[PDB]
Amino acid sequence: PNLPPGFDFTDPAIYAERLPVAEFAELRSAAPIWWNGQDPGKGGGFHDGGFWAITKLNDVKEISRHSDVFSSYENGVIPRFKNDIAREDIEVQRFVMLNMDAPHHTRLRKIISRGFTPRAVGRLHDELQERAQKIAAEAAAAGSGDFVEQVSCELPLQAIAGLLGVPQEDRGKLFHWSNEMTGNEDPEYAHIDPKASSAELIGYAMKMAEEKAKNPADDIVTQLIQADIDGEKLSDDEFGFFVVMLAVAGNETTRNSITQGMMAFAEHPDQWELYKKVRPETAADEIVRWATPVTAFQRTALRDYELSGVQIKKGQRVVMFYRSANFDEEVFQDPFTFNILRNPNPHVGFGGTGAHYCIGANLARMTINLIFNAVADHMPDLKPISAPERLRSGWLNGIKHWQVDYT
Ligand code: HEM
Repeated sequence: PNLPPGFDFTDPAIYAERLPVAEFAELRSAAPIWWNGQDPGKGGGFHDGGFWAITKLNDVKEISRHSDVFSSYENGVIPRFKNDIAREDIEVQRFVMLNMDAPHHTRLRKIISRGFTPRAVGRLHDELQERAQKIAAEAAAAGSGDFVEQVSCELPLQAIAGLLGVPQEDRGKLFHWSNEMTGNEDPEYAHIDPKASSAELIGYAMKMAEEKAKNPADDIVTQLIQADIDGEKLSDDEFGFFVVMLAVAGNETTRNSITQGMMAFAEHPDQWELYKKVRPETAADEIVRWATPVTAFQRTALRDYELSGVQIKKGQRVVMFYRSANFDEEVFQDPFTFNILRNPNPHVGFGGTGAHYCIGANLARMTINLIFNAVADHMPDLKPISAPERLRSGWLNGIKHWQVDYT
């Protein structure tokens, strides 16, 4: 393929400036599964010499489905850390469900599903609606400011807090910890210590579990820590690792969908007009497809496997570029058209279907629909003041800041 020498699709230096859309498109055309070699010292924590770049949606689906072969546990699913991260700090990720394989994953996911039933998520609708409206009214009253801080940031965190029944008086500290827990190599956050924030949140969560045991109530936390028919339940530490996971799975992901959804609307005025008029809930999936907040997650081959004619060898990493897959010309009609009515919309923003498919997908969609209804209600004529500031990360597609005029 026509790419520069030394080009690495996980290079945070790229994402600090842009999404490598042309480069992904080149791979889908010329080399849809392509060895992305990595130079000595430049492995983002992985010292294996590179990985297979996976760029087509059907290949992402196949990997995701064949979790018996393609492991989350072996190397974790984050494909890029600081180049000099200790192996121990990669392996500690195995304490959360995202980086577990069956049978351990299977047990935990069955327990955790208690928190993500249609009924459980539905119970959050009304409070998240009220919150969304307030957030939007407060931003409008400010006149202008940072859209990320004023509009995108709070609702995802309030969704997590509502799900867990976190007391109001505890939400400030919970949000502070949660906003420091996703690693990046952005100079703006170089002083932050994810390890400390994570240890604090796990302490808080474990205390919550021990209290809920003594004082059972009708809520999600009680359901998680009380034995089901099979005696299955989260132990306190497992509850702690569940909360830590949510702090990093359900926070910057939804936040970035909201910011980039609004960026797409700013760029596509006809779609924004249509949105304001009919408020189509299909908008949430097109926003997730367009935003692809997780650019890539990886897996490791536990055995040799032939994927679309390419021999993947035992021990090798495959990196699923959801950002490429979501613009796959073979799956979508006019992928580079932003169409809030797209239906069906079989995007892989929430992963390929399979064992690890995003458990929060419907919570995320509801969050997105509620905040954009609020933005429509309170700031229908908002316009950007300056360009978004992107996050320096090799796997998260983030917007740090974006100045907008709500009037
Ligand atoms: C637009 C926002 C979101 C995006 C783009 C997103 C994306 C993803 C992706 C790509 C995965 C991995 C899927 C796979 O490997 O097949 C995932 C897993 C997960 N997500 Fe989401 N997510 C979002 C919102 C949320 C929310 C709001 C929550 C809960 C509050 C959540 C909780 C989880 C959890 C717990 C997992 C791990 C599931 C497992 O390993 O079994 N996510 N998400």
